[PDB]
Amino acid sequence: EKMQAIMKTKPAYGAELVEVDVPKPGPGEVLIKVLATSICGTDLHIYEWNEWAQSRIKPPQIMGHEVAGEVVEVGPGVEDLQVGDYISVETHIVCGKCYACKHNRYHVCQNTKIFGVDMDGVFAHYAIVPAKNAWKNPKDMPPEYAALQEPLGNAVDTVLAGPIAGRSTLITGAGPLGLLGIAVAKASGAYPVIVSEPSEFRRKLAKKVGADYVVNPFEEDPVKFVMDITDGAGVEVFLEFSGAPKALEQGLKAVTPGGRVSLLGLFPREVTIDFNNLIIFKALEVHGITGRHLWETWYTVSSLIQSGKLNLDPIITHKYKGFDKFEEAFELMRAGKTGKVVFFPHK
Amino acid sequence: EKMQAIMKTKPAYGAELVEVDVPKPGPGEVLIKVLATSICGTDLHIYEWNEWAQSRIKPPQIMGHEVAGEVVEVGPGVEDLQVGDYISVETHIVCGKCYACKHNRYHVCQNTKIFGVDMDGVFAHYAIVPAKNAWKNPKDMPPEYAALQEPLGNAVDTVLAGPIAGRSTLITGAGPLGLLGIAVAKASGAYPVIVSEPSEFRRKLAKKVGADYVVNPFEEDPVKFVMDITDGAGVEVFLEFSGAPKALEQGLKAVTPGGRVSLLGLFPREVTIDFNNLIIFKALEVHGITGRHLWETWYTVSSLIQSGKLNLDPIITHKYKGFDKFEEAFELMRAGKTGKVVFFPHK
Amino acid sequence: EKMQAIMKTKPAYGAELVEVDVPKPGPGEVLIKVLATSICGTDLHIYEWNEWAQSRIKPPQIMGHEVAGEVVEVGPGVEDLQVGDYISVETHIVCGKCYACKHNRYHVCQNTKIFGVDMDGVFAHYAIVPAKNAWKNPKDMPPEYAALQEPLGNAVDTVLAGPIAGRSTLITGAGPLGLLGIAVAKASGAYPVIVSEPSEFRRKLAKKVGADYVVNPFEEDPVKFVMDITDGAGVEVFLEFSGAPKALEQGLKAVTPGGRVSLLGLFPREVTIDFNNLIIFKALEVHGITGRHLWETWYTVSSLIQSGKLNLDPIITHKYKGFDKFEEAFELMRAGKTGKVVFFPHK
Amino acid sequence: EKMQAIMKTKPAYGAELVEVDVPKPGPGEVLIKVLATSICGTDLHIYEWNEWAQSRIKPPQIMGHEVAGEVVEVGPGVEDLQVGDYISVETHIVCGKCYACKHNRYHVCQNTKIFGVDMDGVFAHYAIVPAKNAWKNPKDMPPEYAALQEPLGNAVDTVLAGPIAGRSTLITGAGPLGLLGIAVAKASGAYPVIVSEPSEFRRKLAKKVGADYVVNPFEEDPVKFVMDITDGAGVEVFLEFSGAPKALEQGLKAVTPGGRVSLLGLFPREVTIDFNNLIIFKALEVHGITGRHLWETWYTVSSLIQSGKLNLDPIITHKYKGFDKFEEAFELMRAGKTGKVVFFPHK
Ligand SMILES: NC(=O)c1ccc[n+]([C@@H]2O[C@@H](COP(=O)([O-])OP(=O)(O)OC[C@@H]3O[C@@H](n4cnc5c(N)ncnc54)[C@H](O)[C@@H]3O)[C@@H](O)[C@H]2O)c1
Ligand SMILES: NC(=O)c1ccc[n+]([C@@H]2O[C@@H](COP(=O)([O-])OP(=O)(O)OC[C@@H]3O[C@@H](n4cnc5c(N)ncnc54)[C@H](O)[C@@H]3O)[C@@H](O)[C@H]2O)c1
Ligand SMILES: NC(=O)c1ccc[n+]([C@@H]2O[C@@H](COP(=O)([O-])OP(=O)(O)OC[C@@H]3O[C@@H](n4cnc5c(N)ncnc54)[C@H](O)[C@@H]3O)[C@@H](O)[C@H]2O)c1
Ligand SMILES: NC(=O)c1ccc[n+]([C@@H]2O[C@@H](COP(=O)([O-])OP(=O)(O)OC[C@@H]3O[C@@H](n4cnc5c(N)ncnc54)[C@H](O)[C@@H]3O)[C@@H](O)[C@H]2O)c1
Repeated sequence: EKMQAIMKTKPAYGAELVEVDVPKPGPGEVLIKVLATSICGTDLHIYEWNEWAQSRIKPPQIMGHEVAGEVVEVGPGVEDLQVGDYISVETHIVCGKCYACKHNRYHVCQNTKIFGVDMDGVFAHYAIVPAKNAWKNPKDMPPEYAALQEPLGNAVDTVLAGPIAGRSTLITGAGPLGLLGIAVAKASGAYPVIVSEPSEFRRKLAKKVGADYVVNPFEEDPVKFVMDITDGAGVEVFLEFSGAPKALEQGLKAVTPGGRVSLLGLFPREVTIDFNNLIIFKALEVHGITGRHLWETWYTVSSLIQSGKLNLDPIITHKYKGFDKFEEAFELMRAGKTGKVVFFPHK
Repeated sequence: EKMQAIMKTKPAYGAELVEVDVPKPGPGEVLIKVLATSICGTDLHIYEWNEWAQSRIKPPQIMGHEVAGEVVEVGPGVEDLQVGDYISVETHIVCGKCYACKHNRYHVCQNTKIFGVDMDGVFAHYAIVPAKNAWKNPKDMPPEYAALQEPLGNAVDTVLAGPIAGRSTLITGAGPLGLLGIAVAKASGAYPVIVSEPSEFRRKLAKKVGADYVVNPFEEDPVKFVMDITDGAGVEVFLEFSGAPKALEQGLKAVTPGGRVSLLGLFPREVTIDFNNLIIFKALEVHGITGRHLWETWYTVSSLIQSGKLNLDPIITHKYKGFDKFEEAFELMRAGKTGKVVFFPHK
Repeated sequence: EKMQAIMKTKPAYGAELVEVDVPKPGPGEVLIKVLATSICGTDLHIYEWNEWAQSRIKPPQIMGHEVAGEVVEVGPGVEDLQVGDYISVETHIVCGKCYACKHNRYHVCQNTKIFGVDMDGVFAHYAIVPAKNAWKNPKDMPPEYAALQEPLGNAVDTVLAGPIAGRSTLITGAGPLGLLGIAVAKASGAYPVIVSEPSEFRRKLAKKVGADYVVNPFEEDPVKFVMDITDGAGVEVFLEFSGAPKALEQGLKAVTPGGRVSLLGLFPREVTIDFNNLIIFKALEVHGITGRHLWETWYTVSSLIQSGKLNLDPIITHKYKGFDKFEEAFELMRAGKTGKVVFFPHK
Repeated sequence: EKMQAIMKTKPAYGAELVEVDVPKPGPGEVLIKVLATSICGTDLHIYEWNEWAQSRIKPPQIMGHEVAGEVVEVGPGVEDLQVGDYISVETHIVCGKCYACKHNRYHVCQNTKIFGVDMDGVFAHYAIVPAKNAWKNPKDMPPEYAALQEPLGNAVDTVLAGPIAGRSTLITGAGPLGLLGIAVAKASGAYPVIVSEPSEFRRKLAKKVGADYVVNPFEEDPVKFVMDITDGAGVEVFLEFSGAPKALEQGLKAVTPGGRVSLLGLFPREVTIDFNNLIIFKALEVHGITGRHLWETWYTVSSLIQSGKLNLDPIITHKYKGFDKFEEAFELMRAGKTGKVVFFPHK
């Protein structure tokens, strides 16, 4: 029982396509056959071998964590999963019975392990998946969609931290999460969705996903752009995808008084904010968004995917049959050339 | 100066197309040219001269309330409106002074009279409109969509009484309003939208509009149909459009525990319910839905219309030029043969 | 080691103070020295050997489940509890592996065993507690307050299904749950709290607790009473503790439009309701209330106990040392002469 | 007809007690006898003639806004008010047909004038008041309380911008708004209320009002102090009253993940915040609080007052008959030596 695996072998940059033994699932574990698997930020940082990577991941370890996989074997004393179950994985392995956790706050909740970071991930033909992190998918759901579901739940928690149907919306940043964010907003009835993005490639993508207006902040004033569209009102809803200090300010200026803000992008530094003018006098409701509601956000994700109202096709810019072009995948990724990237391990 | 009006002349079934003077705008009023005007269930009641109408309306009066109009003249001291403004009207005239209106509850709060019930409506070439009740439309909005924007506030407040993106939803009743409800729900991300409708014409329109599943409750059980779709979980949102006492019971049985019910349809008699099992051990949140949120609800409808996502044309089944066929139009309604029916008075 | 239990020995009405072998904490279980233990309506139904009781309980079974107790021994696989932890039990053994639970609805979830119904209970010097069901108390919290926290959770979920601070409140029914319901209301700033209650013993107790107005719905119309105190506005919040079909109607009439209703009290029969006038046109929000939110509801009850703002002393009308006057307790309860009744087993 | 007024005569520190004519109410206006009026921080900046006041106020003008007053005469066309009516005023003479007010966001409306900022206030024996701005008091509400109802509105909207019963609360700032903040929060069932204040006079007035723990953020770390009381959990509600840049930060570290912050204190300058650690990974909901909800917030303050639960007497520290000592009043206030200060102009 041998398989191919994308492996962090040493401390250096990069990874290796390695042949390894298929793992045996132990108690509370299932082995799945990987049908589709995608690369996020974090896999990219492990690839790059950045400063965070080095203090966290001790090679050799299998990479990846966004899957659509089929259960093939089940470990001792797993009820609830069986062979043939089609699943996706939640990697935030949570508390259970902490303060935040007893209060059902599983997204802002502490501790135990990350899957794909602290143990082997899923860029392999087969992967061990702890049964308590498994999400069952509908059987007719394309594995390539199913595999977006974790980050798509970042975008659902962001888009829908409050109501959006019929709401003028500003999105800053059209990276992978921001593109999924726009997909979620439009399926939720947001109108106009206005996207502020510096990258011309990323705005092509924004416009494709279904954004109603895109503005280039480096090129034209994104606040003035929003006041042109909203005839002076500003946007009801501002969603922060980038982490760029300037785009916080700017969206904070373009939201309407009494409007609502979702903060997902992570900042490089402390930001300097005129609180009085931008939050207290505007009476904003500002939401900090991290992690995923267990399992409310997954129900929503599953079901907007199944509605066909998510325009996901543009976001998946690259699909790769097996793991042979792994290097090229990560490289086009590093170069800002990819929407989402999907490997199909069994072509 | 003269015009035609569809007019309740005597207390009996029917209406007369009559010739009448064009009213002059007093202070705080404006005069509008009626561009499109739509037929309501209250209008059908008045025409038919049922029990409620016989109590409420004193003949003679101009019928109608649902209006897309252009301002031709403006009373003394109207600052906010001018000649040329394309407006729709909120038929509920204000309170500011009542307990319910001081609380911002205009939907529930009562009466300084109603448009087309207590005063002259807008089945007429021109109509008077208090400035306070006027909502300005974007100039590219078809008047036939603008006209529906009142009963679309009703569908908005039913659909968005709570969150709906990604939520399985049961709609009972696909009359005009229920159809409006399916189209909002689909624009707001509901999935599946399951429709329960005994009329086959009405089921075909639900399907055209965008319902994911239609069921006839006279032909099979609408609850087991729900439970087959939601794997025995039930629907998370149940919207009551019919006012059939049996629909209420079946939807309440069909809602998931923790689920959400909005009630719009008005019942014919008091309804006998199993409180304990259908509402209390299910821990349901149940809202009665009446009127419109002045004006939050109108910003949402306006912008759902401009968004392109409301599938309204399959709902608009009958368009008339002028009023000469008004009898054919009410009688087609009565007979359950219409979606929404639009008069264009100036062709 | 020998203990006293209150035991349901046969079929028959009544119970038996027997002598028994202290049990053996097994896997996932702890054993606790019982400090305070209270009787609820289900203990009364097991004792009256009603119809529900015979189909549910196979004797002999130890009775009770409202407990304040100390861990004196810990079984295999326990980890989160240890000797000396002062705890209360949550009897609804839920399961984070259902649709309702995966959605964090532990109050309307499918249940395993109930503790005190399907297995032995707490009317006894020591008791097996499953350790997943245990809630730890601050150690200076009195055992007889702590005994009350399950039913104070019903009352919290009911009082606080919505905001209540500054809010006119109608409570119908001042049995124990409505007494606790009043205590919570007054600690949460509800004002005036009006209580409708036919028993004068119970209305006396409702004033002691802190109700601002009590009315006898038998001597006087409770609706016109509310319209009096609220100058015709109606109450803003109506909480249903009785389960009297007629109180449902009357509180539905006395609540203001836009008002909020919590349904707790269980009904003898289907109730016939005018939905149009009472629910739809008043635009009510109505909450079916059952069970308790794990573990939000416990946090608030604990904290509200610790505040000393719960006027709970008037509710606890009978305290008994050990189990010897046990028959008198049940009879006083059966005859409606108690608020809550608390045993101290080690006294 | 003559009276006295505390009047901003020239652009400099201070004010003159001057004799002026008694105003005549025109249409839409009411003339009141002023029974009690408190001093606001805004009036303090008009008095000092700080920077803000230099920009906005145009002397000569009567200062003051927080009023309890008795109608003595009604202008042409006032129907809801008559002589003898006991009223309080909302000094936000609101925006009109604007976006924020059309959504019902009156608290954050960007108009129209302000009472005793842009037109004569109420530090006089008589004052003209727009009828639409008038709130009716219960005849038995003492005037010193009715007069604190506007800044009690600030405190209510801040305390109760989400749920608070049973919620561990940190209040930073026990100045006049903060003291009302603590009194509202206790009447709401908040527990514990932990107060952070440098002034010792103020920490004692905090404790008198009903704070459960006070800390000096200059003697010991308030974060650490919050961590010991809440067993390391943090506070569940963080309410910012001071506008101290250091307090904003310490609050945000103090709040539990999933916690709620309400920001009301105005900052002296832009603030530098770790967004990633303090709002985003902690998944806070942050509400900027400004103005008052017209008129829910007034219903709420009225009824909490009338309820006896607001511990208002220790807050009112200085009570003055006529305006003769109006410089002692303002000077004690600057010095930080008052809770709230009331003038009784007709002593
Ligand atoms: N909140 C959390 O705990 C959490 C969880 C997951 C991801 N994230 C964050 O969201 C992620 C977004 O992921 P991604 O895949 O979209 O990263 P990304 O680099 O691919 O996208 C974010 C950026 O937005 C654009 N941008 C940069 N400056 C801008 C500006 N000044 N105005 C407008 N747009 C600007 C950039 O071109 C880039 O697209 C990262 O920001 C990460 O910081 C946060
Ligand atoms: N609640 C409010 O304040 C408010 C305001 C306006 C209108 N309404 C109500 O909602 C409105 C809907 O109006 P419309 O224009 O959609 O009405 P409609 O009368 O034309 O049709 C609704 C019905 O649904 C179907 N139906 C009948 N029995 C059914 C059953 N047992 N199960 C499922 N479906 C069934 C019928 O074919 C019919 O179409 C009316 O009921 C109006 O009374 C309520
Ligand atoms: N919702 C759930 O799943 C759930 C959970 C726990 C308890 N409960 C229910 O609520 C419980 C209350 O328990 P208790 O211990 O307070 O019950 P209880 O029988 O001891 O008291 C309720 C009764 O309310 C009063 N009442 C009767 N008719 C009335 C009327 N017409 N108007 C006003 N009051 C009237 C009676 O005097 C009596 O006080 C019971 O009603 C039980 O039915 C429901
Ligand atoms: N948000 C709105 O739109 C709005 C409207 C009006 C007033 N306000 C604000 O709330 C008010 C606060 O209440 P006030 O009227 O009592 O003013 P206040 O100055 O008396 O209280 C603020 C300060 O709190 C204390 N403080 C200072 N530094 C602190 C620190 N580092 N940590 C903890 N506490 C500290 C000081 O003793 C002083 O009381 C003012 O800040 C005003 O700016 C806001």
